[PDB]
Amino acid sequence: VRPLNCIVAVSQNMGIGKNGDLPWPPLRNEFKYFQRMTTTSSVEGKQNLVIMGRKTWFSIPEKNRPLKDRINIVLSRELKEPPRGAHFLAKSLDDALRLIEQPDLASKVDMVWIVGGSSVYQEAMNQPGHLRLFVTRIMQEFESDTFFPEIDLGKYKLLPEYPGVLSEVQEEKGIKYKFEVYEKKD
Ligand SMILES: NC(=O)C1=CN([C@@H]2O[C@H](COP(=O)(O)OP(=O)(O)OC[C@H]3O[C@@H](n4cnc5c(N)ncnc54)[C@H](OP(=O)(O)O)[C@@H]3O)[C@@H](O)[C@H]2O)C=CC1
Repeated sequence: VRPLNCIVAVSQNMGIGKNGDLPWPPLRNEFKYFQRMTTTSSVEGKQNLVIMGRKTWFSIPEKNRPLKDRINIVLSRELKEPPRGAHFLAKSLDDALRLIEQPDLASKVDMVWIVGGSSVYQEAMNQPGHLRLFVTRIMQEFESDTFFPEIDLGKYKLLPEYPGVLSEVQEEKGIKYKFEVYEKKD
């Protein structure tokens, strides 16, 4: 609940979005990794938490909202009530992070995951303190509207391994990809 974990999939040209959806066709195996990582808490009786922007929330198929077995927080400056299905609404990343640390939620929340979109990764990456980036490198170029912020290797250490994360190149529908974990301490 203290370290912030961002999870994203990025094309070779650092693309993450096109026209409000993903630049590539659905990678269901990639999705399963996102589901496993964001859902699997380290403690029985606690759930992980996902924070996402308003556009990303509404870009999730309604039949798949909220993201199951995670506490879902949506960021929005204009909505006044949480979207239907969402557990909480926050008007700022700071508000959301302050909320998560409340004692009311201590025996309820384990890991915190930022899950999109562009604008939220940007602001999460502006935070001081402990950040992880779970980055799926999609090993191909795709036409993109939006881009993941630069990953400064002076700031983020590329971990050689991470528990529960396989390092081999994967392939789905002719599209190769691999899982990486970066960490910025303090
Ligand atoms: N490649 C990947 O792994 C992923 C890609 N995506 C992609 O992300 C792209 C879109 O990103 P983006 O346009 O930034 O949309 P977002 O999903 O981040 O939604 C943006 C909205 O979130 C709210 N918001 C953002 N930051 C803050 C904050 N600091 N405090 C309070 N509210 C905030 C605002 O809502 P409001 O306007 O209501 O005030 C803002 O307009 C899409 O292409 C989508 O496909 C999404 C998830 C994962």
